[PDB]
Amino acid sequence: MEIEARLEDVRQRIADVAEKSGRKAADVALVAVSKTFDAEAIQPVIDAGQRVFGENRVQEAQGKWPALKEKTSDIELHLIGPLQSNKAADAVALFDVVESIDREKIARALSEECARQGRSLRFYVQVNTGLEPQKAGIDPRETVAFVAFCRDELKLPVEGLMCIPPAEENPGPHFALLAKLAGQCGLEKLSMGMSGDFETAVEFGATSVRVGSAIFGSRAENLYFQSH
Ligand SMILES: [Pr+3]
Repeated sequence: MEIEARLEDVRQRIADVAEKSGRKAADVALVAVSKTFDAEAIQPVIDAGQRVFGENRVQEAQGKWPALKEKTSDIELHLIGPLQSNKAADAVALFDVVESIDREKIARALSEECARQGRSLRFYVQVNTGLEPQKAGIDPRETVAFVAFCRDELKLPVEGLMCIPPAEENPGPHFALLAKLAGQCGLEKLSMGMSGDFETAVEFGATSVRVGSAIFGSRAENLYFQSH
């Protein structure tokens, strides 16, 4: 019963900040990040009512989600980690949403595979909001132009923008910049806010937050839970 309690608390926390910010809890999607957790640990979350999940790696996802999806028909799986061009095919075959379009090469790859597989997924363009040399993502200054490229030239539908700000600084400006860019791109969806800042993210307009440990517990905790 720990999972149900944790999930309800997360949803309640989302609702509290949403309402405080003048928004509806319904406006914020909760993506349960299941990275590092096996199918056995994930099922309890699905049983608790969760349908939207996120995985950082295609390979890890391939090993556990197929069985989970044939068991539960309405799963919405998001790829929230970097994608190598040689895994694009596998990703298009398994995921419903790919939030990591961080460069031209992968946008093209995703575009061709959707075509080759007769599929139409949902996509987010990842922005390197702080322009950190060590981080992936489109330059904020080239984002508007990049989204036009995806939508017009690659005929790749783009749902919104996504970011993962540097952990050692205030998320505020990063979220605010992403919101601004989204408006300039004519996009209404924003994937920002993770484990330690999803509440602040909602305050800046986040429409989708990625929460992992708060739902599953840490690796140690979760396994402790699944003893009885
Ligand atoms: Pr309850």
